[PDB]
Amino acid sequence: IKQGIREVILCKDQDGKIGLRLKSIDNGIFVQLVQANSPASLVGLRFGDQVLQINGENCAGWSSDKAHKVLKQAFGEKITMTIRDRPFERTITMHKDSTGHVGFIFKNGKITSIVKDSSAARNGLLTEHNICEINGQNVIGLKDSQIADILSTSGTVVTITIMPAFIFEHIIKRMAPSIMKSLMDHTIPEV
Ligand SMILES: CN(C)C(=O)Cn1cccn1
Repeated sequence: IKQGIREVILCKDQDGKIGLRLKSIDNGIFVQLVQANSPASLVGLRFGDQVLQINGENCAGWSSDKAHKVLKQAFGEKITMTIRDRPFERTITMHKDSTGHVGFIFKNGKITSIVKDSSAARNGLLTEHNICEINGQNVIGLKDSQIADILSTSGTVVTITIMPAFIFEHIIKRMAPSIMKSLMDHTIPEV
């Protein structure tokens, strides 16, 4: 979560796709989903990102349907976006015990309990929060077992990006879980 407003240059793929769905929240526009192997994924758009501008047009107060339209109407040699990095999210760092726990319970992405004397307790992890990312990798739409697998398989250090469930549930609505599971980019970023 960066306290900054970066700029990205997109470029439509061969099919006129950039691999993005946007959702209106509280009179801004925010990334609802990012397709793997897309211009959006390569330029490093993330779920949760705020789109402040598109081609120097402010997005204040747009509907979703309009932001999608805007993206169609555009000469895709170069589309230029202004992005505030995941405004609604925060990142916690944790360390595992000898027994390879960080110390919480979660369900459907949502942390539901913190365990006394855990690193999760020491670090102030909160319940009623949807897990968005682990060590920089989006996990949204995965199943809990797979998130466990990423956590079980992560180093001694774990890093989680969380979002308040109320806000999370309001972003993902109007989107069917299988799309989230199949299409939402869940890859380590390329370099
Ligand atoms: C932005 N929306 C809802 C649409 O563009 C729908 N559409 C119909 C034909 C081409 N696009």
